Amino acid sequence: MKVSIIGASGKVGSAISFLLANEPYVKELVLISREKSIDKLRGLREDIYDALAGTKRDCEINVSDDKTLKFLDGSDLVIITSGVPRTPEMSRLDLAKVNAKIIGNYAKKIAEICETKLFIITNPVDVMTYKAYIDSKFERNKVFGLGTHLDSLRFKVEIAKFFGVHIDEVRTRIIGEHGDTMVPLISSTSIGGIPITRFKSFKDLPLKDIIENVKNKGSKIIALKGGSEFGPAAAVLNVVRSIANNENRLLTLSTYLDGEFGFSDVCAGVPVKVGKDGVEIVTDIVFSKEEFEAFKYSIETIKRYCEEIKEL
Amino acid sequence: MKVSIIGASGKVGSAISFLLANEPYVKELVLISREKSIDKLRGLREDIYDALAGTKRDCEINVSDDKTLKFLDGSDLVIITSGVPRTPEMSRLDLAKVNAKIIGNYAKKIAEICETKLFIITNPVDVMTYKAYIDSKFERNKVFGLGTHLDSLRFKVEIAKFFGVHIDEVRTRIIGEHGDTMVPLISSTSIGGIPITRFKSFKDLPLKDIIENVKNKGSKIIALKGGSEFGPAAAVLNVVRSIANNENRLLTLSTYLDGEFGFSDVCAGVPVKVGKDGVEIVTDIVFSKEEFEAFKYSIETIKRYCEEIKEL
Amino acid sequence: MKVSIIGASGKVGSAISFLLANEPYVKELVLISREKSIDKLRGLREDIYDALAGTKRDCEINVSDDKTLKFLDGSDLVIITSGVPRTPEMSRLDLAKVNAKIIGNYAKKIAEICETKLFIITNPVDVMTYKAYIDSKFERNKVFGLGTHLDSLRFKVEIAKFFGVHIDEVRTRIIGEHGDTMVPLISSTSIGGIPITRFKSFKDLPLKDIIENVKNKGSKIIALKGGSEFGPAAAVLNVVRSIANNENRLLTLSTYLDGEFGFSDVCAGVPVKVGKDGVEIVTDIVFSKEEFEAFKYSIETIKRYCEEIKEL
Amino acid sequence: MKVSIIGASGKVGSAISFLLANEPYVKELVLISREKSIDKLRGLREDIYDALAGTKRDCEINVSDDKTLKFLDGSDLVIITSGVPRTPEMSRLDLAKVNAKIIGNYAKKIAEICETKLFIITNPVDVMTYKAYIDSKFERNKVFGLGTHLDSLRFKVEIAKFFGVHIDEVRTRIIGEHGDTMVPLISSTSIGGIPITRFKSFKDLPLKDIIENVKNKGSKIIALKGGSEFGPAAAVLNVVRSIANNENRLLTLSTYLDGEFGFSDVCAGVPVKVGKDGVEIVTDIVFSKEEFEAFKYSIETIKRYCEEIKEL
Ligand SMILES: NC(=O)C1=CN([C@@H]2O[C@H](COP(=O)(O)OP(=O)(O)OC[C@H]3O[C@@H](n4cnc5c(N)ncnc54)[C@H](OP(=O)(O)O)[C@@H]3O)[C@@H](O)[C@H]2O)C=CC1
Ligand SMILES: NC(=O)C1=CN([C@@H]2O[C@H](COP(=O)(O)OP(=O)(O)OC[C@H]3O[C@@H](n4cnc5c(N)ncnc54)[C@H](OP(=O)(O)O)[C@@H]3O)[C@@H](O)[C@H]2O)C=CC1
Ligand SMILES: NC(=O)C1=CN([C@@H]2O[C@H](COP(=O)(O)OP(=O)(O)OC[C@H]3O[C@@H](n4cnc5c(N)ncnc54)[C@H](OP(=O)(O)O)[C@@H]3O)[C@@H](O)[C@H]2O)C=CC1
Ligand SMILES: NC(=O)C1=CN([C@@H]2O[C@H](COP(=O)(O)OP(=O)(O)OC[C@H]3O[C@@H](n4cnc5c(N)ncnc54)[C@H](OP(=O)(O)O)[C@@H]3O)[C@@H](O)[C@H]2O)C=CC1
Ligand SMILES: [K+]
Ligand SMILES: [K+]
Ligand SMILES: [K+]
Ligand SMILES: [K+]
Repeated sequence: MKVSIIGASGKVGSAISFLLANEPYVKELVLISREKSIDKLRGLREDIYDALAGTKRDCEINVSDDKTLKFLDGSDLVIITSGVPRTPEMSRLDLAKVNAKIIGNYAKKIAEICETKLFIITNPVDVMTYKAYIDSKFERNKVFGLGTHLDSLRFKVEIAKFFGVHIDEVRTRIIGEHGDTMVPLISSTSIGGIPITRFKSFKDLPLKDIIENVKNKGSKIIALKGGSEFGPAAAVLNVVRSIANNENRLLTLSTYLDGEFGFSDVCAGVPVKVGKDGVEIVTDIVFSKEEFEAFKYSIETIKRYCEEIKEL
Repeated sequence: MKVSIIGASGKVGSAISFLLANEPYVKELVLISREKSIDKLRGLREDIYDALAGTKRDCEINVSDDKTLKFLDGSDLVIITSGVPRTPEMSRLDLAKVNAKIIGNYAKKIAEICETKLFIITNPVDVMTYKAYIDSKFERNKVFGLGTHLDSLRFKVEIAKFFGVHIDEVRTRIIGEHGDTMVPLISSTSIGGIPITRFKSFKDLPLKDIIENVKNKGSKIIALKGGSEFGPAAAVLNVVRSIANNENRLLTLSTYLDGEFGFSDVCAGVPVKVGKDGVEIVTDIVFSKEEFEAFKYSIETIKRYCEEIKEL
Repeated sequence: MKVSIIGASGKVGSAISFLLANEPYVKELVLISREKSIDKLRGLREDIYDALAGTKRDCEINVSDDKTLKFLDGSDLVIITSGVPRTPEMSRLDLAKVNAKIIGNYAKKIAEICETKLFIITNPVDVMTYKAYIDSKFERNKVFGLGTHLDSLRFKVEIAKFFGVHIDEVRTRIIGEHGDTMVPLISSTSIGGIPITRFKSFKDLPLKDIIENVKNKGSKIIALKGGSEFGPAAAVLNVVRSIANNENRLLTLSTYLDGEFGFSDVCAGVPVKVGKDGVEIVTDIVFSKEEFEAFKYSIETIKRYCEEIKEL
Repeated sequence: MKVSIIGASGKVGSAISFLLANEPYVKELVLISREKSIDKLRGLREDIYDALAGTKRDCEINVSDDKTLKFLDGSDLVIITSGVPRTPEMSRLDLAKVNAKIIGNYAKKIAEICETKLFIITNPVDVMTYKAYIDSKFERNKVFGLGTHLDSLRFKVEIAKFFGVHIDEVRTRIIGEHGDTMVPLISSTSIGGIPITRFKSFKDLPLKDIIENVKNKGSKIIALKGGSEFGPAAAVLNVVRSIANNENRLLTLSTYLDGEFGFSDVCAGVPVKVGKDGVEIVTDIVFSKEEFEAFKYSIETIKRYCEEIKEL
């Protein structure tokens, strides 16, 4: 497998670079940054090589700038983490506009070079996935974002720590926006494979507070250590593992909707099977009326931003 | 296994925390920092939990300050990365004196709490291992530093990339000081288990350039990306994997010499077996005339610092 | 960890020996057989060692007869696969009686040597677990059998292959007897973490035929290949993995009931958490009315055999 | 990766099928046998599926007879373990003739269907590799046998157990015939990367006895348990892991010589790099006078048999 990472000079991109280089199937990794940051990438490469010597793994790493995009051609996957730091004097809309310009430029250049799969991490992840889709002119299954996957994993942590179980014993799914209008699917939450509603202690779960913790966790980590790096990198690792061996894992990822669930012209976190050819939306799942109404509200929340940045 | 990490607020300590929390046998992790950095640790913990949800692993993580050292009792291992940033005007001896005070204080406090193993990463690593040994009053096999292990892994990288082979195909051992007096053991360098001196292409290896590259790599990464992160953490992971399952791996780690090789009252990188009870020096290995001379010189170099910081 | 395997001369026992010797935490493995088969075990040991050389793993393997039980003392776990072939003229009760003698003899000898955990594979597995419990006099959480775990995994396979999903995507739980009275828990079946009943395609699943397949799979593999070996060995590996790192995985294993679900004096497959100290029955799960009724019937069926062998 | 196994109904082929199906990169496995043994393969398939459910792995397994060779087309690799048991009345030449007919027939049928790599396990492994190469008309880098690799691994075990070290700490290389004329490369024997001749304890190594044990291990395992299973399967696994991720591991495998080391028209165990495109002989290695004389003798020994079976 061949993976390029645009934004490897940041903390998230660097953690992703390290984790993916360590995967046995990742034979070639391409780190891409602005010209001024090339040296950072050169440091990262060396660091990662040292790390591989310790983990008994191997990889060949190339470095290029974000204009020529050399070595990008032929990539099975391009992960984009490039994004501006949102200053306190900015709105969600300001961040959306600026990062939309960045993501659209990169998507157009990538589409000019080759056909590949785009994995968007830049926030607002749903809106940036939408921008990447429209500007790349790729097939919609080839463009997806981390979206609510991270949220699901954080929710998992909460559940696992409240019930005092191994974190991997918990599975959960969150659909909709990677934001305050996210819709956790309690019906799709389980421990040891058993639905969480089948537990008598389920009544003791402070679900409302837990969901608020999930919605706030990104801001919390920003305030405490300056932002997440390992969490999102490992979520990306999980998705990439599904892609590399064509596992078709049922996850929640942001992708473009062309009629599914009665919605169109919007990117949102939905149930998807992730495999070598990208993302297939799973419509075979049945939602409760409450969950579907919250999902509708979330999609309509995303669409305002998408409309605002579509043609930038 | 229970591991405490004093200095997890730094980049090396953070990466070590992430990697070790991911190990299935590390069930308890204690992150320790100065009081003002507690919030950083609180971010790290959350981040790591998120990452574990992505890697299908699990851990219980606690946070404490570097004065109370709460939760440290019971640790099978204590890794110390705490250290002062070396300013441009500081010599190695100035750094040694400052960090020797820090390391000795931590060692005294830990020895007051319990008996455990100490894994010193703070530089100059040989001298800090010495200080930890003498201040802790622990058994010598219980006190060791990364030493020349990281140098050996970096040498592995250089060789593998020169000959174009998988990094894990190369094995090499470097003994002596983690510094300019390090002694590469070409007699114990191999590719595919084959001594490197049995390859006709060995004559083509620019050995002097490669060794200089290894000696200067820390500074190079400092200048390129701000300092090493993943390399050191993965080297620590390799050592800890040998410890957890009592593999008695033959590595080069810094530890106190009490007669081996005709030296005493010094810490230096030597071939050791790494197991659940610590490091055991391997004196059964035979060095070339030249390699033993170089190792003697390096030992003297290290002792000149150890004598200056012993009683601080 | 230290594991003894009584019955390693058979195919299931040999596969279990190979898989467990490869686990990094399994540092000592004791192979035990009747005297006449000691040579077989010797061969097995050599074979396994060669295999470890290929897998880059390690283990120390000892051999001993089933009378001295040398090297067994100190074992964290003892797995028993010794059993007689069921001939066409044998009733299920005839098999239970003949194998109860074997299991009870071994259990009494083991309890005379030391206290340990007993993992019973010999069929009829529920009845043999009961016999092991009464003859060892061990605490009930220390004695368990594979029970409906294998059936569970087989059910998983069926579902996955019908829906064309990765096998690890499916989770299911089967309780009751390891036999025709087993009770599949559709309320605890899921694909990608989503309850299977929330898929619109669930109506297409031929559940009755699949359950008959699971019930008959043992005999089918007997008729095709001469008996299962890899399936049960891997199921045992899954259980041991939960034990070794105290994961408390929620599985279905057979263990003695002392009041749970309104039953006592019987061993049956039930939800359990699997840890370093054995199995803890989980009563916090709520089955459907029909499922609990069928579970009651199955426990009665099992108890009828347990009463016949309690005094044998 | 797609792998076919001709001979999966035997014990070595069944163990290989289990191990390879468990590998994440092996998405499709084809089991091939004589028509009469097809049911056995069906059994094997079900068994392996059950095992995958326990290991959290996945695979698509197909079954076919050895005449139509259905599903074989498109295989990246075809492993041949088909061979008749050596009865006490047959000499090595008799066995070679019979198995040469089997191997040549299979090689021609495979080449008739598609181009692929052939991995020969059938004994005499060097002679059967020679026969497969000549009858398939494939490029020589695409045809290789396990050869002395297994021997090397067995030697590893011996060395490790003598020095009381973890098995993975030892590396060794044996070249020449998979038989009594094998040539151990003591220079290429190491512990922790340290050449074995640089240990003072090397004087105590009963080297000749260990070599005789290695030469006789196959017969010993046959006499004790009826033949090797897991050892050869794991050796195959190691090679296949090199192939699948193009690691180009430096191993000793049997392959056709066309001038390397001064020999031609023979298959023998030689140092090779094993990758996605097959084996590349490493002529860069230099042997001592004694090593080369032993290797030349072994080559002549093999050539006799090869000439006897070339036209069968
Ligand atoms: N989906 C999710 O759950 C998550 C989303 N994110 C998002 O990912 C992005 C990256 O986060 P993080 O790695 O922590 O951020 P950093 O600030 O550490 O890194 C930012 C990256 O973006 C690049 N960049 C910044 N401005 C520009 C620009 N104008 N043009 C091109 N490249 C630019 C930087 O390059 P340079 O070095 O030259 O400045 C660097 O590669 C953010 O938008 C963040 O919100 C992060 C975490 C989780
Ligand atoms: N042995 C080897 O091969 C290697 C050695 N190292 C050494 O590891 C150490 C850590 O490096 P790195 O993580 O990059 O450094 P960082 O600056 O990123 O982190 C330094 C750490 O030390 C703490 N610290 C700083 N000043 C003091 C002080 N006065 N008393 C106590 N603790 C203090 C910091 O706490 P706070 O956040 O509160 O400031 C933080 O936890 C250094 O000594 C470095 O040279 C690194 C790599 C390889
Ligand atoms: N729980 C489950 O889902 C499964 C249960 N099983 C059960 O596991 C057991 C082993 O199966 P399998 O490995 O295929 O059987 P094998 O016939 O291959 O091996 C039988 C084992 O039992 C020993 N044994 C046989 N007779 C006696 C006796 N009279 N006294 C003592 N030991 C004896 C054999 O020793 P020796 O070599 O000396 O004959 C050998 O170790 C059976 O009871 C089987 O039904 C198996 C698979 C699945
Ligand atoms: N290179 C090495 O280091 C090693 C080599 N080997 C070799 O591997 C081979 C297999 O050994 P093992 O698995 O233990 O043997 P088994 O007897 O267990 O299996 C034999 C296999 O060969 C098939 N077979 C036998 N006779 C014929 C025939 N006339 N035509 C076609 N297929 C036939 C069998 O098919 P069926 O079921 O229809 O009879 C079955 O698939 C042997 O040649 C053995 O010497 C083994 C171990 C190590
Ligand atoms: K890699
Ligand atoms: K852990
Ligand atoms: K082991
Ligand atoms: K597979």
